[PDB]
Amino acid sequence: AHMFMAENRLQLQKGSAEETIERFYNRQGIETIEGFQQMFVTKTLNTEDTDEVKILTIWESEDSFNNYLNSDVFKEAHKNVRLKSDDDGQQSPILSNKVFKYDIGYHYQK
Amino acid sequence: AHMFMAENRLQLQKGSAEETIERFYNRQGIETIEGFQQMFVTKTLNTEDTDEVKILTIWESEDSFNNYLNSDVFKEAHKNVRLKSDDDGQQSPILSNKVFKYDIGYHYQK
Ligand code: HEM
Ligand code: HEM
Repeated sequence: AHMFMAENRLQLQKGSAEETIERFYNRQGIETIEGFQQMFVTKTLNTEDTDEVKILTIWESEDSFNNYLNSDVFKEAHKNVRLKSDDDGQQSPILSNKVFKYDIGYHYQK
Repeated sequence: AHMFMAENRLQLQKGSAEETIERFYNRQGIETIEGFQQMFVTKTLNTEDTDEVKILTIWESEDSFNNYLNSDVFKEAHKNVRLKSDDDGQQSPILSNKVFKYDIGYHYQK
């Protein structure tokens, strides 16, 4: 069986990557989720316009990811997450989100 | 303190992702490399007319990643690696490589 990777690509206001990444330090139940293995939250280097932050989540299977989306901890962790376009989202530096999905065909950890 | 991530984004001829990823299976010295932490080789799930395979390498720092690039171990591991666009790259289904670089602002491994 192959592991699965999801990417949430977050287009952000210039300069907001650090404050946005700081929000992930506070664990909100991901550590209790079946099939979850690891996550990286990255800032793209050398960006000239908007900041770019990606949430990369690594799963035992695509099904594990699918179920996470329907979970109470997912809902709770995102209850104060807004896009700038949301009616109550003006103060948010998060401009858009885009999801990408991957099959992990090879992994190696030293 | 922050880890570093490099992404090699490879555009491939349709259908060649699987045979490309299989080329990674047997190690060629990466386990010996200072500051190397882990890697993922992914196929993108999408409806594009080309395949996409990514090499994600995770490093203790950007400097460790650059040292690897300069190394004999890198050179040896890539001796038969060609782009379709190379003089002698006729058999390669790898159409192009593009490098992206990231700060890892947060990581959690279960
Ligand atoms: C595929 C759907 C998504 C997945 C798999 C995902 C994954 C995650 C994970 C694993 C965490 C850590 C949660 C925890 O500590 O329990 C998190 C938190 C967070 N996510 Fe997502 N996410 C998704 C959708 C989104 C979207 C659309 C946004 C932006 C609009 C977003 C922005 C954030 C932010 C800012 C945090 C930090 C915690 C907070 O602000 O309260 N996520 N997400
Ligand atoms: C930023 C530059 C690059 C880095 C950091 C990198 C990293 C790696 C690593 C860690 C491995 C596994 C090596 C081992 O097992 O010891 C590998 C192998 C491999 N890489 Fe790269 N690589 C880079 C450039 C490229 C490019 C430009 C291509 C394609 C044109 C490529 C294609 C491959 C392939 C097909 C393998 C499997 C081994 C083989 O075919 O002999 N790499 N690379």
